Amino acid sequence: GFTGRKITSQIFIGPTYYQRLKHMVDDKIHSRARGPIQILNRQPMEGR
DNA sequence: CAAACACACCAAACACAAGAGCTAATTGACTGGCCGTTATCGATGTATATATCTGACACGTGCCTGGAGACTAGGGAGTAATCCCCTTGGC
Repeated sequence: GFTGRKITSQIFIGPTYYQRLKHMVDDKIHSRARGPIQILNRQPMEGR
């Protein structure tokens, strides 16, 4: 794609049926900096 | 015979079962006794609405008193003539 030179090996390309799972990235990314604390033991909370 | 320890067996518990990471949803106490507030039922009225009886005013009927009508009886009031007493009038 970049230079326009043929690829020495012959790639294997064709139609094929692909799915998409629900595991998006934005639903898993998480971070913390001195968030809310628990009431029993004064430690950070659990769960995104 | 009684006491020491050892062994095999039976009976009784302890603690562990990798690192974690994300998401969802089921549970949101309940009869009863009792006090405290408040809603309701009840009496004890006084105020207002209506019914009965009494009093004053009004229209109407009435009993009673006095007044009025037609008719009568018979005599009181009243013309027409007369006398002559007496008054007005006179010198």
